[PDB]
Amino acid sequence: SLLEFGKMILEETGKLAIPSYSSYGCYCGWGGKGTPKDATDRCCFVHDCCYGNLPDCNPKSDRYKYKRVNGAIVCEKGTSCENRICECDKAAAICFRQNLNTYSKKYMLYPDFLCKGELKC
Ligand SMILES: CC(=O)Nc1ccc(O)cc1
Repeated sequence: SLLEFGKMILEETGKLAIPSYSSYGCYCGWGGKGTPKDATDRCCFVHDCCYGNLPDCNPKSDRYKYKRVNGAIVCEKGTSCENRICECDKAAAICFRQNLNTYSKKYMLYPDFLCKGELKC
């Protein structure tokens, strides 16, 4: 669910999901198109593609369980959807951590006309 993705992100990066990652670039937050602006935005793009592989799952509202084995994120067993949603979110959180160095404030609240492009998952 969206509440635990928020908490996973905070734990990984030290930044609050809202607003750091809810209006970033073209795909972080609320995103539908264009070319991802930078690495962090590519993380959001991949995250969206990952959810897109689960048409009969409800990522925003379905809750999963996970634990931290010394920093490593371990998804605990639940329903097939919960397991797969959890793996999508874990990947995104790690992707965010990996690209914190290039995170840029100029992409926050990024305008929708500047999202130009095409890209396939
Ligand atoms: C803050 C937060 O949970 N953001 C978020 C979650 C899922 C998604 O596909 C894009 C963004």
